[PDB]
Amino acid sequence: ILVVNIKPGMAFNSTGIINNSYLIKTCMILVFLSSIFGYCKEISNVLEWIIYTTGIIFVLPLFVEIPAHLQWQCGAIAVYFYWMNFLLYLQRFENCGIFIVMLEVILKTLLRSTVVFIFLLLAFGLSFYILLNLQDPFSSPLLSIIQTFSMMLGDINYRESFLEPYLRNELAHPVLSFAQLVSFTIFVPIVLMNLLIGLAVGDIADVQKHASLKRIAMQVELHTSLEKKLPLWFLRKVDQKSTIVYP
Amino acid sequence: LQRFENCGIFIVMLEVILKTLLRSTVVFIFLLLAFGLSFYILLNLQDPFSSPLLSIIQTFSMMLGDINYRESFLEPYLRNELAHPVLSFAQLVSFTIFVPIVLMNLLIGLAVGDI
Ligand SMILES: COc1ccc(OC)c(NC(=O)c2nnn(Cc3ccc(Br)cc3F)c2N)c1
Ligand SMILES: COc1ccc(OC)c(NC(=O)c2nnn(Cc3ccc(Br)cc3F)c2N)c1
Repeated sequence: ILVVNIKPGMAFNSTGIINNSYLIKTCMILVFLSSIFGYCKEISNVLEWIIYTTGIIFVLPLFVEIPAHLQWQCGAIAVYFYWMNFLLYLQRFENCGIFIVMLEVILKTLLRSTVVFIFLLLAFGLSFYILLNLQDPFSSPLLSIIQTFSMMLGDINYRESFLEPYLRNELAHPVLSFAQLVSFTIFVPIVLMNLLIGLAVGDIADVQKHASLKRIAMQVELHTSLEKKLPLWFLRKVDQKSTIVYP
Repeated sequence: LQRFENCGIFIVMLEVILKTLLRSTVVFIFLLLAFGLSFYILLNLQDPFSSPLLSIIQTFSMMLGDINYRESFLEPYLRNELAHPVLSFAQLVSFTIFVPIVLMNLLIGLAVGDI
């Protein structure tokens, strides 16, 4: 609410938006209380530290004036992680938890895999930094590595960065540059991406092998962790020994 | 067409994969809302992200791997028009790892598995 009712990058206070006062004051108070409650109640454990520590600084103006850049740099981080870490609450519903298990299993697999394939992209990134140096997408080695990482999705920019330069004699190394473009297209948009589809299809088919057990295992582990934590008199008040159904 | 011998199985497969994506969408609407509200801050002064609903549609269109990288990150950066330059690029690699690569391959995983 405190995002979508304020233009990003404008400073704000309870006293208003610098060019909704009750809304802004109450949403800031709720975020500040939710942050301090968070610290009291305190990768799941890491995300909660990021949200509370950063969610303070987005709402810090109510007490200490902070540059509008920090107010909304912290806000960009906090708002992102608030919704990402909401997925870890959705694991506690039967119709959501299996998808979020599949999403964590494929993420872990890609994060284990990318220690190898950073060097695969570093080779092409340092290579196109030489071959294409006089072009803005590749002006610097880090920009060239990001450009190569963007090309993994199959958007090569082939007409804008090879052929249009070549038909103007702007490519310093013309035959070597095309020869590297065909071999990049083979290794990265085809071979690496199909290896990640191969892993992802293989591993999700193994989660789906017991998914129907895994739902119920997650439910019993949820309920039993609550049954360990709730007070014994409450379980005795709440737990009837039998129930009727009327189909 | 479901009542013809040589059509009905494809429409049964269309039904199974559509239901599977719709059951998954309740979880992944919050995955795109994270990036959509994030890029609404990081790239607010660009027309694709002028409003939070436009930024969520833009992120949804980016799932197909058309990131608009030169048009919305690099060409602005080489003119100093990015308010948060380091944080904005760092979120662009993260979006690609979590949405065009992971989320789309998770759907190919489900789709292959069900057919
Ligand atoms: C593990 O590494 C392996 C494994 C199997 C391999 O062979 C298929 C290779 N070789 C190549 O990838 C390669 N061979 N030729 N080219 C063309 C070329 C190279 C440098 C420049 Br600059 C411009 C060019 F046109 C390549 N990209 C490497
Ligand atoms: C379920 O949620 C999970 C599960 C596993 C996770 O990590 C392995 C995470 N973490 C991230 O996605 C993340 N961590 N760092 N960054 C970089 C970054 C963040 C915000 C901004 Br704004 C700019 C940035 F560069 C991310 N995108 C969340």
